[PDB]
Amino acid sequence: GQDLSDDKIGLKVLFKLMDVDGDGKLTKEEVTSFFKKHGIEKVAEQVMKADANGDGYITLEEFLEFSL
Ligand SMILES: [Ca+2]
Ligand SMILES: [Ca+2]
Repeated sequence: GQDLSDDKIGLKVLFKLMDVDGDGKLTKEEVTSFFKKHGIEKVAEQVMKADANGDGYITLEEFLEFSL
């Protein structure tokens, strides 16, 4: 009876999992470690150019915005 999690349940899980600090937001450094798994460095320019708020970190929302 419990409503499952949006099809993006996987993305949300991984993101949160990478955030052992349970802050709900990943920092530039974190974004590099997560993407590092692919060996892609472009993630740095993408996360820096995607940060319109210059907060230096991305929350669940942002993480879901960077997937395509
Ligand atoms: Ca984090
Ligand atoms: Ca941001």
